[PDB]
Amino acid sequence: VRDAYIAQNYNCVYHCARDAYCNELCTKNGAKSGSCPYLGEHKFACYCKDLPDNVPIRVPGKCH
Ligand SMILES: [Cl-]
Repeated sequence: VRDAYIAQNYNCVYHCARDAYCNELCTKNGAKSGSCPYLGEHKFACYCKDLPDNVPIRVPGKCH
């Protein structure tokens, strides 16, 4: 388990404005919770806590 910015194809984050959207997204993917931090390694993106190891996450590289 780990905390991280969840990703969609291909190596892209889920952009957001509200924590509620991210919490729903993260928990539906097996995480404990989720939020929409404004600043961070990836701005305005969903951040999940206690996410299952098999869920795709954002890694170094360009979203495509
Ligand atoms: Cl996903």
